[PDB]
Amino acid sequence: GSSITGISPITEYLASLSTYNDQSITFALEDESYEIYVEDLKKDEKKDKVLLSYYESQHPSNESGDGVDGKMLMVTLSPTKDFWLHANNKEHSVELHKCEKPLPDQAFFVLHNMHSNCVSFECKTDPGVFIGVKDNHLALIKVDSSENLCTENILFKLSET
Repeated sequence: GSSITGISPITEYLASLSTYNDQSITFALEDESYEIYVEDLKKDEKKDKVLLSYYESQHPSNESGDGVDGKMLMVTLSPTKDFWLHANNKEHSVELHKCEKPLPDQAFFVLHNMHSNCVSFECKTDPGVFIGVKDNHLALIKVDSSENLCTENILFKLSET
């Protein structure tokens, strides 16, 4: 009856999101405001790191799914404590929100490989949508798996410091 809840975390580590344009995503947290903007890098300066975690989805056999030996690995990004990255379809943008322990489908983002070390975050509840820097902040970039392969804005980089 359910295949979303009841899972377990694979691995957790710190990693800052960096655009393919050699830029890092700055998460400014005010008294109660949430401002996000991408800043350009120059030297090896330890910027804001986001707590990323991996999650594996288990599909039922002999019923529905028909896997091909390669379950999609989801990922959760948390630059703060209880506030996680949630994809708001309202304005097609990602905002930090504090929800209960049972994280919704809008929390787990299916990670996908793009380049040698580049990665992209895909929406599990809304396939076809990938996280990415829109104008100058994080937003939901609607990109296809072929009709739009040339998209540097949807290219993320992880730094293991």
